[PDB]
Amino acid sequence: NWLWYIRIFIIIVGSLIGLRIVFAVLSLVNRVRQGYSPLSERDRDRSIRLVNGSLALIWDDLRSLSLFSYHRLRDLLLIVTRIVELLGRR
Amino acid sequence: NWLWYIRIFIIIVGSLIGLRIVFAVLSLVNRVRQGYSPLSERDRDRSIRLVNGSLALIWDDLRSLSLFSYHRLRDLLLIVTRIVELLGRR
Amino acid sequence: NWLWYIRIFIIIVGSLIGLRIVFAVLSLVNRVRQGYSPLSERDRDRSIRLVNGSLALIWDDLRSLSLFSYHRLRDLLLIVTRIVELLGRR
Repeated sequence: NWLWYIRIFIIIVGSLIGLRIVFAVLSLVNRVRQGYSPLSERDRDRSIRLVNGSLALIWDDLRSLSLFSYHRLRDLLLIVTRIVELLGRR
Repeated sequence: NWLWYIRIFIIIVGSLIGLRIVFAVLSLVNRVRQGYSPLSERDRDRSIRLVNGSLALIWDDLRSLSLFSYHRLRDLLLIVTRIVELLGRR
Repeated sequence: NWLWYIRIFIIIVGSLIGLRIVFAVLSLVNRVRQGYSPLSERDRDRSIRLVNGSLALIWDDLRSLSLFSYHRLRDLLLIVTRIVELLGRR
């Protein structure tokens, strides 16, 4: 058989691109490891802090929108409507 | 499922990959929303500024190449050749 | 004139997904050139250094481990576990 061996392979490729998303997260790590501004070396000590920073990195977004349990976010959500109205008049 | 249903199924995955380019705009929002590099911020109001940022986002890249008009870009393009010539020099 | 053309097309579908990864490199350029924060451009002269930045960009990650003399990399590996070790305990 050829289709089956090559077919599952495509499914693996599909899995492969799902893997690519971590690179977005990697870029945050890259900022510190790769020096955000035009990179044209001590920060590795701080870079290891990214191990724990992985938990906090995803937490900043989760807590920024909601802050506390799924309830406080209702207050933050109103800001989105208010911002277009407020910005509408520079 | 059969190869026919799976054939297009593989094709959808092909569509899935292009979606990732759009994620790059998300990373700008994400890092700002994440405070900064390995954080282990008031700017959230500023993050929402990125809402209108869709217009400005293409403008930073668009204005960098030409700057102001769209004919000047021919002049700006010459700059890149000078960089390699100048940087290659002692 | 269907599955045969499509089977190789499937092969091409695999290659193109990996092509997308260079954009992560583009994101570094975009970060500074497109404004790391909600961009809602004289710095281009400085951004030009990012052109040669390609050589430096890969080296920050590679050179961080050893810094100087590959032998030094052996000592770096040990301290890396130590950092996590310190974090592991109160």
